[PDB]
Amino acid sequence: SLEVSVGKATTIYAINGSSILLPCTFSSCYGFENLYFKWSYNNSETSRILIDGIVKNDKSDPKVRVKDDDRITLEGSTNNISILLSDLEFSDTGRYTCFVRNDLNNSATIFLQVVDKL
Amino acid sequence: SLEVSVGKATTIYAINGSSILLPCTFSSCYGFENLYFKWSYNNSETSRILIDGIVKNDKSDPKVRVKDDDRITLETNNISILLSDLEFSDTGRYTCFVRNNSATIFLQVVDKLEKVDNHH
Repeated sequence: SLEVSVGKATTIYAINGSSILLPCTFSSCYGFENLYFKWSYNNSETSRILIDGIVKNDKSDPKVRVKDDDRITLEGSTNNISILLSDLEFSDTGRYTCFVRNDLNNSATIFLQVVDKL
Repeated sequence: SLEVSVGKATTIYAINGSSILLPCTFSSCYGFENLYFKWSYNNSETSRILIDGIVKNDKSDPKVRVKDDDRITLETNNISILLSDLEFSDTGRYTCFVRNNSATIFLQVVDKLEKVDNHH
């Protein structure tokens, strides 16, 4: 089997007020334990946590524990931890980091540029 | 043995006259040899295979076989090509396939103002 992909980092442009999906799927040929992940947000000034979560196993799916932005929604059918950020605002521009945990310490980065409707 | 990806498709906005890196990476959990890869360019006016070659294995750098113009070169085994001195004509769909799926990059060449309206 093979897993060809674009990489861990991509840039994405989205219209203010719309919804945007920040993608992250992960793969292990190992098979695994409980598997921890989290979405953080960064800019020049500060950084906040968006959601954290767990996949009980490859046979189950990614489920969320912590949620600090009600606009975040995690849904996807490679297990996929992509999230859908709704009700976009201009201050949502920044870097969205998705970190994963069975050592393991792999992260995916999404640079999100919010633009106006013209 | 944990790999993360932001998908098999992305869009890339690139600056005219600048240089862009078109990313493709592949993972496997078996050792592989003679893994053949190709890059194809698809445009409204034309379709063409950019470059191809093989990664002999995880040991070595990839060996390019079919070469494209002067202006595509090659860089967790990494197949990403670098496109230098972009021109608007380079806009199109760049697809990287690894023969035994593929990653698709939709490259839009643009230009940027120095600033926004009236800076300090």
